[PDB]
Amino acid sequence: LNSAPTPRDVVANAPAPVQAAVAGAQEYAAQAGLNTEELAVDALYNAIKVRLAGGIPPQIEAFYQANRTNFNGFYMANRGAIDFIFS
Repeated sequence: LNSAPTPRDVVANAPAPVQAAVAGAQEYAAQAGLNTEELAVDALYNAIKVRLAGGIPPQIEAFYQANRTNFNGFYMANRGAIDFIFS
Protein backbone atom coordinates (compact mmCIF):
# COMPACT_ATOMS: atom_id res chain seq x y z
CA LEU A 1 0.00 0.00 0.00
CA ASN A 2 2.68 2.36 -0.77
CA SER A 3 0.91 5.77 -0.99
CA ALA A 4 -0.81 5.03 2.32
CA PRO A 5 0.38 6.68 5.55
CA THR A 6 2.52 4.37 7.60
CA PRO A 7 2.31 4.16 11.40
CA ARG A 8 5.35 6.50 11.55
CA ASP A 9 3.38 9.12 9.57
CA VAL A 10 0.33 8.68 11.81
CA VAL A 11 2.40 9.51 14.91
CA ALA A 12 4.39 12.36 13.29
CA ASN A 13 3.09 14.71 16.03
CA ALA A 14 3.13 12.27 18.96
CA PRO A 15 5.47 12.24 21.94
CA ALA A 16 8.97 11.01 21.29
CA PRO A 17 8.53 7.65 23.11
CA VAL A 18 5.47 6.93 20.92
CA GLN A 19 7.53 7.75 17.83
CA ALA A 20 10.32 5.45 19.06
CA ALA A 21 8.04 2.47 19.77
CA VAL A 22 6.33 2.83 16.38
CA ALA A 23 9.62 3.34 14.47
CA GLY A 24 11.10 0.13 15.96
CA ALA A 25 8.00 -1.88 15.02
CA GLN A 26 7.85 -0.51 11.49
CA GLU A 27 11.58 -1.24 10.94
CA TYR A 28 11.37 -4.80 12.31
CA ALA A 29 8.12 -5.60 10.47
CA ALA A 30 9.76 -4.66 7.17
CA GLN A 31 12.86 -6.81 7.94
CA ALA A 32 10.96 -9.88 9.15
CA GLY A 33 7.92 -9.73 6.80
CA LEU A 34 5.40 -9.19 9.54
CA ASN A 35 2.29 -7.03 9.45
CA THR A 36 3.42 -3.44 10.08
CA GLU A 37 0.18 -2.10 11.51
CA GLU A 38 -0.31 -5.05 13.85
CA LEU A 39 3.27 -4.86 15.13
CA ALA A 40 3.01 -1.09 15.60
CA VAL A 41 -0.25 -1.43 17.57
CA ASP A 42 1.41 -4.09 19.81
CA ALA A 43 4.57 -1.93 20.33
CA LEU A 44 2.57 1.19 21.20
CA TYR A 45 0.20 -0.69 23.50
CA ASN A 46 3.23 -2.11 25.26
CA ALA A 47 4.84 1.34 25.55
CA ILE A 48 1.70 2.64 27.26
CA LYS A 49 1.85 -0.31 29.69
CA VAL A 50 5.58 0.32 30.41
CA ARG A 51 4.90 4.01 31.11
CA LEU A 52 2.01 3.14 33.47
CA ALA A 53 3.90 0.41 35.35
CA GLY A 54 6.48 3.05 36.34
CA GLY A 55 -2.45 -1.00 36.09
CA ILE A 56 -3.72 -0.61 32.51
CA PRO A 57 -7.00 1.32 32.49
CA PRO A 58 -9.75 -0.95 31.07
CA GLN A 59 -10.60 1.59 28.33
CA ILE A 60 -7.08 1.36 26.87
CA GLU A 61 -7.20 -2.44 26.85
CA ALA A 62 -10.59 -2.25 25.17
CA PHE A 63 -9.36 0.07 22.44
CA TYR A 64 -6.40 -2.27 21.84
CA GLN A 65 -8.76 -5.23 21.38
CA ALA A 66 -11.05 -3.16 19.18
CA ASN A 67 -8.18 -2.06 16.91
CA ARG A 68 -5.65 -4.89 16.80
CA THR A 69 -4.87 -4.50 13.06
CA ASN A 70 -5.85 -0.90 12.54
CA PHE A 71 -3.02 1.44 13.54
CA ASN A 72 -4.72 4.77 12.79
CA GLY A 73 -7.85 3.59 14.62
CA PHE A 74 -5.87 2.44 17.65
CA TYR A 75 -3.84 5.62 17.89
CA MET A 76 -6.85 7.90 17.43
CA ALA A 77 -8.89 5.98 20.00
CA ASN A 78 -6.09 6.19 22.61
CA ARG A 79 -4.77 9.62 21.65
CA GLY A 80 -6.16 11.37 24.73
CA ALA A 81 -4.68 8.61 26.95
CA ILE A 82 -1.32 8.98 25.20
CA ASP A 83 -1.40 12.75 25.64
CA PHE A 84 -1.97 12.28 29.38
CA ILE A 85 0.39 9.35 30.04
CA PHE A 86 3.31 10.80 28.10
CA SER A 87 2.91 14.54 28.95
